[PDB]
Amino acid sequence: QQFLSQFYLNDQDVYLTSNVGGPIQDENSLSAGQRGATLLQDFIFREKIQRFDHERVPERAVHARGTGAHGTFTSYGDWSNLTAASFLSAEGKETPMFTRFSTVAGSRGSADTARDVHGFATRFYTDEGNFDIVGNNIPVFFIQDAILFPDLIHAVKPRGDNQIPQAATAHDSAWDFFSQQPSVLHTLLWAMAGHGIPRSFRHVNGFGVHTFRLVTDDGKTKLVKFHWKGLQGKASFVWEEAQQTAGKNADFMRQDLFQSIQAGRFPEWELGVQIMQEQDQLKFGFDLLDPTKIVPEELVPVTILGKMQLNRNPMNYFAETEQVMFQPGHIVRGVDFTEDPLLQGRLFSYLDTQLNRHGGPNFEQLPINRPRAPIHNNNRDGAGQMFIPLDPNAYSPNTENKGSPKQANETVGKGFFTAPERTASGKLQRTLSTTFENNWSQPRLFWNSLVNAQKEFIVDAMRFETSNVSSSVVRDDVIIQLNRISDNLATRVASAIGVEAPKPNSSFYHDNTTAHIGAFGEKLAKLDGLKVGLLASVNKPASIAQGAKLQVALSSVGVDVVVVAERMANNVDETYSASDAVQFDAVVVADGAEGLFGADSFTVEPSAGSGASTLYPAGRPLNILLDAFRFGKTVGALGSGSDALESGQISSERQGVYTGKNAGDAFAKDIKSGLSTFKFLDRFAVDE
Amino acid sequence: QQFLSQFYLNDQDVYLTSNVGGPIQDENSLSAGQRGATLLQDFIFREKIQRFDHERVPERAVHARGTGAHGTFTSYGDWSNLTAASFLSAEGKETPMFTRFSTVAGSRGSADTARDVHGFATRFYTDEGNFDIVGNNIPVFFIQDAILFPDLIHAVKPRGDNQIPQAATAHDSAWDFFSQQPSVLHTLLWAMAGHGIPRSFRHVNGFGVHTFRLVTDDGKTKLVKFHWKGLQGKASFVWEEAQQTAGKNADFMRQDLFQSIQAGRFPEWELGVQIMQEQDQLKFGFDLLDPTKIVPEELVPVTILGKMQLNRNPMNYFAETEQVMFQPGHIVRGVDFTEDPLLQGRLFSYLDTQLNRHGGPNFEQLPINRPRAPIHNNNRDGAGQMFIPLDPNAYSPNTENKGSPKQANETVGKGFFTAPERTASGKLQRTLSTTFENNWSQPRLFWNSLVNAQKEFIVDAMRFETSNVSSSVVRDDVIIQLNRISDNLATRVASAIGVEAPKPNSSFYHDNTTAHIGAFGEKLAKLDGLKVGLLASVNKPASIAQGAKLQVALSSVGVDVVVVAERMANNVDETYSASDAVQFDAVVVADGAEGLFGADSFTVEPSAGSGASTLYPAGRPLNILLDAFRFGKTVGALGSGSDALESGQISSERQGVYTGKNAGDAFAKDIKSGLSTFKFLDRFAVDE
Amino acid sequence: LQGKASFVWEEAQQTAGKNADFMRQDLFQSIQAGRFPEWELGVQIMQEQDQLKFGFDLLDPTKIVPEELVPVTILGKMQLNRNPMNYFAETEQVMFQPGHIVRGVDFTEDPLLQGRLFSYLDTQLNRHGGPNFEQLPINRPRAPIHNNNRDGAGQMFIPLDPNAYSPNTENKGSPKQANETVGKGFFTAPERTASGKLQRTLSTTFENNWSQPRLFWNSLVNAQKEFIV
Ligand code: HDD
Ligand code: HDD
Ligand SMILES: *[C@@H]1O[C@H](CO)[C@@H](O)[C@H](O)[C@H]1NC(C)=O
Ligand SMILES: *[C@@H]1O[C@H](CO)[C@@H](O)[C@H](O)[C@H]1NC(C)=O
Ligand SMILES: *[C@@H]1O[C@H](CO)[C@@H](O)[C@H](O)[C@H]1NC(C)=O
Ligand SMILES: *[C@@H]1O[C@H](CO)[C@@H](O)[C@H](O)[C@H]1NC(C)=O
Ligand SMILES: *[C@@H]1O[C@H](CO)[C@@H](O)[C@H](O)[C@H]1NC(C)=O
Ligand SMILES: *[C@@H]1O[C@H](CO)[C@@H](O)[C@H](O)[C@H]1NC(C)=O
Ligand SMILES: [Ca+2]
Ligand SMILES: [Ca+2]
Ligand SMILES: [Ca+2]
Ligand SMILES: [Ca+2]
Ligand SMILES: [Ca+2]
Ligand SMILES: [Ca+2]
Ligand SMILES: [Ca+2]
Repeated sequence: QQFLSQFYLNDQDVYLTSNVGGPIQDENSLSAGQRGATLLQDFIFREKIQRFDHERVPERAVHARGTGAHGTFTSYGDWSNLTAASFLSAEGKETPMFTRFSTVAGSRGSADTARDVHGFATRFYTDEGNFDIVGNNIPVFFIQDAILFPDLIHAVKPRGDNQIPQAATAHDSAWDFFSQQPSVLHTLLWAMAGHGIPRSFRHVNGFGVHTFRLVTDDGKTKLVKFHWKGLQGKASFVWEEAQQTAGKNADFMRQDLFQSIQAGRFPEWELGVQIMQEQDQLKFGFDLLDPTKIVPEELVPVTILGKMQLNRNPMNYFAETEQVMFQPGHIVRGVDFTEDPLLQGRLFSYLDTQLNRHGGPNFEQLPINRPRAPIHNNNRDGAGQMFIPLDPNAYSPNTENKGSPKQANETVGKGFFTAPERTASGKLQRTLSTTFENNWSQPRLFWNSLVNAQKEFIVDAMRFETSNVSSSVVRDDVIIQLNRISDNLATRVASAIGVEAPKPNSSFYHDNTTAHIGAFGEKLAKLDGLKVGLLASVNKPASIAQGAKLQVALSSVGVDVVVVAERMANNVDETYSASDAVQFDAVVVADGAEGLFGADSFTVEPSAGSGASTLYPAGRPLNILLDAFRFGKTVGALGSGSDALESGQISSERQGVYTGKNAGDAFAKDIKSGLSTFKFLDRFAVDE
Repeated sequence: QQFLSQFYLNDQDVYLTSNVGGPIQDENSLSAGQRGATLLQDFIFREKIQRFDHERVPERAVHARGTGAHGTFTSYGDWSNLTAASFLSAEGKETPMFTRFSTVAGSRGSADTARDVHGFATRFYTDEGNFDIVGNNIPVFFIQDAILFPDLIHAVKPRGDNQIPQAATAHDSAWDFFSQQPSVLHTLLWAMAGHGIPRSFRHVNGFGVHTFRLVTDDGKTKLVKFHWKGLQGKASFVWEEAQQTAGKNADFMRQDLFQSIQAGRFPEWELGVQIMQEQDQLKFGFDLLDPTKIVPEELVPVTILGKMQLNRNPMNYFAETEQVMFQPGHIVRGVDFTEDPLLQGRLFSYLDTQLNRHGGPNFEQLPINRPRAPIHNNNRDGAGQMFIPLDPNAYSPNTENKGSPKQANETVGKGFFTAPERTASGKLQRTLSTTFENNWSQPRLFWNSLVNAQKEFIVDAMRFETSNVSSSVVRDDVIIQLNRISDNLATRVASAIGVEAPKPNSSFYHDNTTAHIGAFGEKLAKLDGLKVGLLASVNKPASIAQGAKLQVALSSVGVDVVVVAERMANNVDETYSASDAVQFDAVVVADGAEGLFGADSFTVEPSAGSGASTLYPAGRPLNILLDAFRFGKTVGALGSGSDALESGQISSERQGVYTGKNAGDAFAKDIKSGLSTFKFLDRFAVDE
Repeated sequence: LQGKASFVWEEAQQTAGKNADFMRQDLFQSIQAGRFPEWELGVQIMQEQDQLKFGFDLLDPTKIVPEELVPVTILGKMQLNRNPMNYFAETEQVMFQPGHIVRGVDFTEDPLLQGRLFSYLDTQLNRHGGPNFEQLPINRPRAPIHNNNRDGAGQMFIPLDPNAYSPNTENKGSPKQANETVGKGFFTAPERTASGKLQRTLSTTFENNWSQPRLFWNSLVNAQKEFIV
């Protein structure tokens, strides 16, 4: 914060000024008399409204919806035998970071919990330049050449005529593109699985996707995949739950991150690489240059390099988060590119697109984009030039400035250098590499590797999405492509959408698996920032008191207890009116609250003598309980609170339903076990 | 579609070209060899990606989320004794229009069904220039001077540090502003009523808000308020239903408008004016220049001038809807401004802000912004100059171009002119007019005029919103202000939010009313575009066949029947998985579908012998039925389908619950009655 | 076709003081008077195998090919015959690019040409302030435009196809791909090849900076040698 603080404007206990330091008032326009017309000479009015009129900048062309935080990276070692990268040169070396997380398709103001691929962009402000890894929460991408990006994005984004639907692939054009371009199938399966709808940005992993090169000072190279291994654990929603969240809290994930950092529950990821040789490019049975392929961890383990912690929220969202401009071209000595055609073309786009966002060429001068290293070059001028270059002779080679700035290369001045043994060979061509042609084996690998419930979630997602596809041609084409992955997958989807069950095509069928690839099936490592909703009643103060008692039992694992009641009273956090199942990771009915959960509460006539509350909609408490159960959450009841379970026809013998006499350690232990499991998969039907 | 068709690009059965007409292919980057790096000389790659990189423009600073349609205005008379405006000069005279509807606060991907004021912007492409009325669905606005706009908007928009919450006033800053600036109270009550959450853009009225002047050729004036009286009827949601819609269909209102127009169900509004004299400005006990005040129709009736019909969807949303640039400064001869300080400052803002959106001065040259009248002036150059001016002598007065273009004024060339008797008098000042100081009497008028259920909806909205306000100071200030409107209102809100009930402050209390001002209490005029969801089962084909039978009986009133079943089969429109109560204005259980509605369906363990379906989430059918009932919708059941009502504990004795033996005329009659009532308000509890 | 004519320095200076617009005036007036200036387009035609055999590199833009070695073959004639109606709209806004290339022409590996291709597409964003500069009247083609490019500030067209992607079935596979064999598409010369290490180097073939300057010097009349001096 030492660096960014020089740009801070503090407006505590001060008089209002114009942008040029003249004290002003800004509450009334200058008029000709009491009820007269506004005067043109009112410069106070015009400066204020002009700033307002011009507040907005274009949203990012993709990843418009996102949030950011500051953090710090610590290297676990001296990695100089692997890479010349300065930030990895010493055990314990620390580097400031900024990270932005995002969805892909939706505009500004679209819901956090849309089903989508998610961005995971991390900047290291190194002493040898800014280094950005611009990644995703899924290790593979839809397409194999950057030139196809506008096609993919035009297909996924809303229709050109009416701009429907927002932040959704559940329309004809998306599935038309997916079925015409089978390279998309691997990423599609990841997005239709739990990875498309994570619980929070703290509960995902990150991936660089592309194979990169690491390069030593003497020019030796390794090929690597970058991994950000999350230390909280993977947690994901089911679709109906993600939808309800979009309606109740569009800001769910950004709120989760902000609040976690404010509470000192700093999320962490370890940076890892799968280290491979130049000679490994084809020998695994797929091309390392193909961004639709993973390298299974069974073939190449992840070597951990260091740890990122996110530990500070922005002071001003627009200045920091909205204006941060990442680029894969922000590369440092010790890293180099590969010939992955998706990566290759990305390099062009991120430099060009900042001209759109910033409106001029000097976007690297924005505080959030500036390096924490000296800038010395002969670049000059441009709109919004915030520096004053002292050298009036901005050219090389020069004698007029005694030959400075001096050229830096492999051997002098620690210059960037392209890996010296990289070579080109062959005819100039516009072709799809013959090595890129297997679009189906890895999707099948992913499919095989999932627990039954997550296979069902993929099926259910595809049934939902393709039932919204009007074109019979598209529906049929989708089933043909899915069938090349798995005849089981294809048949299960086909049955919902009026397409005839296809015959097996066994070309790519196999039974191989890779470990723990799904979003479901593992317990959480940390419970930090999960929320238990305690459903209480102001009419029974003892029910409210159970909140504090449960909180004390759960405070050591970083879980918050939220007390919900009919109205704000002492020790009540939220009202039933303002509450929903989707706000909580677990729901517990307090002792004495059971009267609010009558089985007839949904439909009873709210007549005068009926006693029904106006403080919340009919059936709200029971709705929260039943939604929590149906969505697969931990459900509990204390004392006579268990009568509410009876009202909702929820049997306590079911997994992830817990009862206890009072909020003691025994009950808290059960709740922690439930929260660790996170979602109880036995509440979801699976195809027979 | 004569005029705009000159700008159409038709891409049917053609070869791909660059932007300069060279045929190209665009599916593979040019590489050095099969697996080589991408070449800089690939201009095809770069032109394609550059267009993509620059697709986005800044969203509108307010009303970013909106939708548009083309239409036509027809004058009902020769209004030349009232105004010189050409578009009103003859009975039957027709004028093309473009109209955009919007919310205010949310960014461009935010949900249609957020609670907000709504925009209602209408352009007339008249034969004497573009004339825009840039209005709202509410006749009063929050603030009394345009200089306060950035304050209001910064307060209602998301927090500066974290950009939370999206498209919502349910946070501290918004209520801080409302309570510090009591002028906001009138609009606040409208927005907290049904008018904040309308069913569609077809079911709202429009208002110009400000007093304007109409001016005849000889300089005589009247003061007017503009009205757009909707011919469909007012229909609005309840809050819990609006939230659910935001999660299921962010595009609900834009989809409704698009589909209605495609179906030939063209929505209509009548343009009306309240006609007043210059001498009436202060006569009614408030100032006509005060945009927080209505003129009750009991005092001045609405004179109907003509009719707008929306009858054509855009061909390309971005080109037409996103790029349309409305301005109150688009005024024509026969109309003039008033000294309303809100209107006065607006004029500056709309000219200035288009420079942000368009990136340059020539925004009036965009096809959607072009006039349908001649352009002849000495304006020149600017980025994006799409014309070639033949006159090289662009100044007045001139002899070099023989004195052309010639000045047009009141008496020659039909020039615009300011109303000739307008005067200024008094000291230049930055003050609040003493005539603007009553912030409370009219909110009380509005409050008095609502049906009991809508009073409750306001209370429930304020309870919801202010329970999300953390500051005790803000919560208390809110109650103090509400108490000056009505002690009943203030007391009912205070009880939910932990504020002591205030004692009456009767300064502005009164019992006056104005008729039909609420969103609730009147039957719909037309049922066009309303939807009946028929819940059927593929296992009982006769259930599905009831759809066609019900449809034939409802066709004549423009109501669609949507057949919902477990899977896509013949005559099935959508699946249970893809369905929700919020999609339908009425829900009917078909004869033979009753087996899907088991009372234990929410919580039953999906064992093999339970025979639970994987085709939809647990309890989906019953959930649709129960939600429909709780939200106040028409519910129905045919034959044995009535068993489903019993499972859901819905008594057929309740209003808006209809049973029928079969899908005949007798049943359609009941459904028509239910749909015209639209919402059954006896299902909502009211404070005693 | 008019012939070469040049000033002496002291004369060029005096002209700058008396008429800053001398050359633009000359052109405008000549066209107005119907004295249309003309140039013949010619090419020196060489083989792929000729790249190094003349004693310098054809990829080196600091070298001429003397007409004694390769004659100029005349292809056609340009005549300039109409002044703009509005200087700003036409002349100021015209945005040239070497990347405006057509089927039948291709690039070479001249590193000056190679990098130019980037600059002229990028720099129009500065001048026009947005991506739709090819829509200015002076920049529009006299051929149909059909593609899936969309939006951008200053979008002057209304694309009717709401499905702007390839491959598609929703628009029946149109616009269709054009290449060497179908639809008269642009194509890169098919026998061009790449070989060698990726590198940031000055080609060893580019190293003679002095022989051709001497050729030029030798070839001038005495007075023009003096003018250089
Ligand atoms: C050639 C087009 C192209 C392609 C093929 C990709 N991207 Fe990209 N991406 C852009 C073009 C782009 C962009 C248009 O340049 C954006 C929009 C805003 C920006 O700064 O860059 C961007 C933004 C963007 C962001 C948001 C950065 C932020 O938070 O501000 C992320 C996380 C990614 N991309 C990630 C990826 C991944 C992991 C890719 C495949 C492995 C990928 N993109 C392929
Ligand atoms: C001085 C600032 C200011 C104030 C006091 C107002 N507006 Fe405004 N409004 C703008 C400044 C603005 C703007 C920033 O200029 C916008 C954003 C985009 C644009 O074209 O104008 C705009 C947009 C905008 C739109 C959207 C037009 C469209 O669909 O593109 C509507 C419907 C309104 N306004 C309506 C109103 C009403 C009914 C007002 C009060 C009676 C009002 N505004 C006061
Ligand atoms: C690098 O490799 C050398 C030789 O294998 C080894 O002795 C040295 O310890 C390594 N350096 C580090 C920092 O690991
Ligand atoms: C780097 O620059 C130095 C000094 O100018 C030069 O001698 C050397 O050849 C360069 N090194 C490499 C590896 O290109
Ligand atoms: C698994 O993968 C290996 C290596 O590619 C392959 O040889 C083997 O046949 C596969 N086995 C199965 C179970 O299909
Ligand atoms: C306008 O009023 C004049 C004078 O009273 C009269 O000629 C006529 O009735 C009116 N004309 C129109 C346009 O109705
Ligand atoms: C309008 O212009 C005409 C022609 O110059 C002039 O005679 C007349 O007085 C002008 N002013 C008004 C107010 O009509
Ligand atoms: C051009 O496209 C056609 C039709 O798609 C294809 O068959 C052919 O291989 C392509 N021609 C060349 C020379 O690449
Ligand atoms: Ca290729
Ligand atoms: Ca629900
Ligand atoms: Ca249990
Ligand atoms: Ca004033
Ligand atoms: Ca009834
Ligand atoms: Ca600009
Ligand atoms: Ca070189």
